Amino acid sequence: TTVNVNYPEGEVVGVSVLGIESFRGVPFAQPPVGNLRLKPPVRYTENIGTKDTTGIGPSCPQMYLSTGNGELLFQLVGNLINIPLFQTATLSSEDCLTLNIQRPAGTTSNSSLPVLFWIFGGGFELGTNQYYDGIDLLTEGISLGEPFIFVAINYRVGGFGFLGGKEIKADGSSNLGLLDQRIALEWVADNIASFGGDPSKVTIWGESAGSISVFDQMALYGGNNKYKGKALFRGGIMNSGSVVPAAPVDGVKAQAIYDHVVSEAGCAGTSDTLACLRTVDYTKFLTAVNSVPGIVSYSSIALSYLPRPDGVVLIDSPEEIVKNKQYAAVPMIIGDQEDEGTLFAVLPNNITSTAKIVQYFQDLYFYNATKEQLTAFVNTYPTDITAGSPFNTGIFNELYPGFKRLAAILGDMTFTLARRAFLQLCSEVNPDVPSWSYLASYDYGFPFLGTFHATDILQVFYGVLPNYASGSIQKYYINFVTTGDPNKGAAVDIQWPQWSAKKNILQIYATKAVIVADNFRAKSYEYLYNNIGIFRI
Amino acid sequence: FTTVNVNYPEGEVVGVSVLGIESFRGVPFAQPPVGNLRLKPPVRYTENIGTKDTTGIGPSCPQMYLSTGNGELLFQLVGNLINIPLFQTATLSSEDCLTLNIQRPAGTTSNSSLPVLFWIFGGGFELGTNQYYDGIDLLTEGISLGEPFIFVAINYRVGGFGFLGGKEIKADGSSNLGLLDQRIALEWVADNIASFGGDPSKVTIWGESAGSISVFDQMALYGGNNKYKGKALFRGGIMNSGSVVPAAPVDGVKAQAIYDHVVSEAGCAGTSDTLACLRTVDYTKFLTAVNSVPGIVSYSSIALSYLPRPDGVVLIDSPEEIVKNKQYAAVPMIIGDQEDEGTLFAVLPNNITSTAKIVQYFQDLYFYNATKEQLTAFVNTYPTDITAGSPFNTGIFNELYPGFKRLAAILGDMTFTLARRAFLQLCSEVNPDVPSWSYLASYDYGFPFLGTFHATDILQVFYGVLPNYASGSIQKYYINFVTTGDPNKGAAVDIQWPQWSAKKNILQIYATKAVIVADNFRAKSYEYLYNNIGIFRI
Ligand SMILES: CCCCCCCCC(=O)O[C@H](COC(=O)CCCCCC)COP(=O)(O)O
Ligand SMILES: CCCCCCCCC(=O)O[C@H](COC(=O)CCCCCC)COP(=O)(O)O
Ligand SMILES: *[C@@H]1O[C@H](CO)[C@@H](O)[C@H](O)[C@H]1NC(C)=O
Ligand SMILES: *[C@@H]1O[C@H](CO)[C@@H](O)[C@H](O)[C@H]1NC(C)=O
Ligand SMILES: *[C@@H]1O[C@H](CO)[C@@H](O)[C@H](O)[C@H]1NC(C)=O
Repeated sequence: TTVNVNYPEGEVVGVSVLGIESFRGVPFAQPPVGNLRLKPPVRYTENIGTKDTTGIGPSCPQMYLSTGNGELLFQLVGNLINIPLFQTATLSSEDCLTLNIQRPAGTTSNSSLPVLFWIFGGGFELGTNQYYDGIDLLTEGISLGEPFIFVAINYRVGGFGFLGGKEIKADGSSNLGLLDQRIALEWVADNIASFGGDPSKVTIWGESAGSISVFDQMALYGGNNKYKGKALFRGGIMNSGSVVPAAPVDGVKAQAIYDHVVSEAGCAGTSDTLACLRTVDYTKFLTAVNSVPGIVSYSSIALSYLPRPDGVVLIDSPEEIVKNKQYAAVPMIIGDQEDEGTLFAVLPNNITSTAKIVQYFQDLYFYNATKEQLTAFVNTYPTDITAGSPFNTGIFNELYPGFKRLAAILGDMTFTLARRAFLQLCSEVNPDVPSWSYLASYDYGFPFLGTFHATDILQVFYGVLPNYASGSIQKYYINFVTTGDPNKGAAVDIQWPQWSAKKNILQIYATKAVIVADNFRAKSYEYLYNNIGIFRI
Repeated sequence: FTTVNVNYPEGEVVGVSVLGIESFRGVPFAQPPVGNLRLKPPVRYTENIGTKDTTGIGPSCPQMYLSTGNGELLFQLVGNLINIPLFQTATLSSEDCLTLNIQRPAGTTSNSSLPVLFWIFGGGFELGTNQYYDGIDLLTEGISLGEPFIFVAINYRVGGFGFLGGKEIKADGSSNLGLLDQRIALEWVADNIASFGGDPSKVTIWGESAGSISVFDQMALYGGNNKYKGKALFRGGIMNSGSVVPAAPVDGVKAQAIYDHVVSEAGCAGTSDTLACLRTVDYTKFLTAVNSVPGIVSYSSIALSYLPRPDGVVLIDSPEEIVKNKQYAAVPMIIGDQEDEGTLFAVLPNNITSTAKIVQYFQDLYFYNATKEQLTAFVNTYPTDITAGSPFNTGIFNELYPGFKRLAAILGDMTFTLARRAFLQLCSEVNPDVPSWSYLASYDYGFPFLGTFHATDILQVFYGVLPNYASGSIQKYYINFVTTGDPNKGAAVDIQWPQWSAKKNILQIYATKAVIVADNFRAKSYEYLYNNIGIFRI
């Protein structure tokens, strides 16, 4: 059972399964290939005709594992995965600037439904909309009387989306993944009504790197989120990630990354290194950008690829963008999984003392923090086995001596207490703009990892397993997309208090939720807030 | 959704008919080895099991993918997380796993009398199940060649549920349970397969890796007595990657240490009857305990914690001695190897980078009955030149780390590829009139770092991916063999596969062609292994 949409730019053949029409792999910009590799995305000028989108869309090139750093087993797999046969088997190519659109059966151009615009996460190195199907979430929306359009996009990750250095900067080529996101937003503004969505009711939603991207979209161009005189979105939902302090795109880390990629791509000593890169064949290029340290490794959260201030797209370090009121402030929901850091403390298992955590940070994370400052920060975290993450689990879950501590720290600085700082600053500069925040605990007891990073994809995005957490959060979100307030629309079980009222949040278990003070780990949070700037990665 | 019923001597099962093939998955063949029957030989059902729905996916026996107590921390972490009940349930894995799958052409009845291909999965005696070995592709090919058969794929217990050893296990008569599961499935087939349209006098057994070793062990079982109710349980064997595994006894030092470790982790140390105590341990804790020892995915690599070991009754002696003593059921047989058997297993032990280090590694984990002088002599038959090692014939390429291609060559040769030649040689000496055919697979030549590596035949041959000369010729040879007892008789073949003992030639099969070659490569290493086989008892 198929279904045509015609829109200004082309038309589209989707599938209608159990009450849901799905269009997968709708092109939104020109394939960033040859000429257009390592260049900003470009809109389609001419009509692109009729594409069948009853299939499975492509992914952008992935970096699951480094081809040049980390344990040999991982390097081996990292290289094997890059061979054409596998790239082809996974539908991954530079031809990836496509999105998916899912809607309830029978929706028409006449329809004026709210839009839910999803940005996947994968440490800015991997990820794709291929395994983010909005069926369960849209199904709940219909069951609640609050139907919506679901849009899930691809964007360039790894060295295809976030290569930096002085050359990229001058080419105006910084932060391509963000621009892919932005241009996907503008495409939605031009085309989504044809699909029966209200382009004036777009809510952007992301997890991890996608959540950070949500804040970045709010920040883009000094907070100018306007397209043809109208805002590109009206609300934002952030799961695990917001502001990421970061040195400039032409900074030392990014330049070192760029020079290494250029060496591996076989482009050193050439006249235009950046021009040369676009000459290198895919496989060789993929291998070279993937050669740097990857998230699955000792390096962990000290990412090789991430958004960095360029001065136009990302005008400044995100924390300063907030303090200076240079972001589109919109109603927003932000949350964290209770144990965000555990996954990221698994590999750096030789970091087992304050002194070693400090060295680790000075080696890879924070070039503009003194040994003294970092030592102070880490010392706000007890060595006490019981104080670490997974939180509230006693002497248990210590994978290695110092694990729960490191997990606590990595999880707080990057996501959970970072979130509170974000909330605090936003409440100060834009007090009239509402926010709601929550903590997820529905996997309490899960050995070693607890309610760890990305568990929300299962429990919330897919509703597995079906329980109080699944119902409550889904309903809050769908409410928020519909009304711009999680407590408005369908009837809610607990009134979610605005964060700036008392600085309370919802803590959501499998069985129930409760309102609690967002003041845990106060000394750690204090130091981070008062010293946010030294934490630029 | 079309169903088909089969009544047979022990019950009735309902299967599914799909695109010309009928499948019955999860047919019970022995009582569930749970409670008092954990760590006991399997027992046939003594009562009719009634009517069973077998139109879904069957279970697996408990798996050991990764050790819970040894190896890198990431692997221990994952090894532990995999064992939680939620995941065991999601993968349909539990102790109640003695079931098998039967697939046959649509329209087959009890009068069809088709030959039977009986498949034994490989998984290093630590993991594996019939769940992902669906014979649809092979049976489809059989049907298109006018040589239809019944495909039977079994579960058997692995890891500490199937190959736990030590003197307590030995005295209990509970050695080598996983081999007993395969054997009791063969007997179930003898009694029951005619009801499904198969001919029990035409059973060919086939396995890859641990399953291939298991095929030879089935020929070896009970001093070579493969008879049941007066009839042979199989008439042929196909061995992909593995045969004879010289091994110290089930009550030897290695096996006892594993047992003592498991008992202590399971909380049974010091009890009056530790083995009886193990049977009372809760599944999740028992699983964690048996999986606590070193796993194949680690530094220990192919120095396995679990494998068949001589017990004096089921496996009467070390396999090489069984062959020399002519105490195995000698059947027509096909045996092959992937060209680069060792590459996968040399990835993890990447600090083993010199002759001296290879020997220390072997002395420490592998061969307790080999001297340093002997092991050094064996290793010295392998050149240190990058071009000599595995992936073979790839020159200066594929050196994952210095010494890798060499370690890969040694691991693959001693365990699989030259062991195969020694097996063929001994068999031709004591049973000269029993035919054997052998081949080397090179259809993945050029694949980076691993070459035509261990288990690549699961894709190319078992599933026929991708369709090419290799899938075509091997499937046809195997199907001919199942039907006629000779890979060359049945459907016309492109190349006449010579019997091995005639001139000691084998087929070498590439993706697009095959050639006859001499089975005499790496002669010096072979010669040493052959003349000193007993020192390589693992
Ligand atoms: C094959 C994967 C299936 C995962 C099921 C997800 C369950 C999530 C939740 O809804 O269930 C919850 C929690 O599940 C467990 O904490 C383990 C989940 C681990 C998640 C990552 C693997 C139900 O448990 P319960 O509190 O007993 O109701
Ligand atoms: C979805 C991908 C898996 C199918 C692989 C096919 C295997 C056999 C052969 O036909 O393939 C190989 C494919 O390439 C490599 O040599 C081997 C692939 C490695 C697979 C191991 C995971 C056939 O090559 P060709 O001669 O080009 O047909
Ligand atoms: C820990 O291991 C990493 C490699 O994963 C290494 O770079 C670092 O120097 C080591 N640090 C300590 C303190 O052992
Ligand atoms: C080693 O050989 C002896 C006889 O010399 C034998 O009894 C013993 O079982 C062997 N041990 C191993 C490891 O096979
Ligand atoms: C190699 O590494 C393993 C694990 O790190 C270690 O146990 C073993 O002693 C090493 N072997 C050598 C150096 O021969």
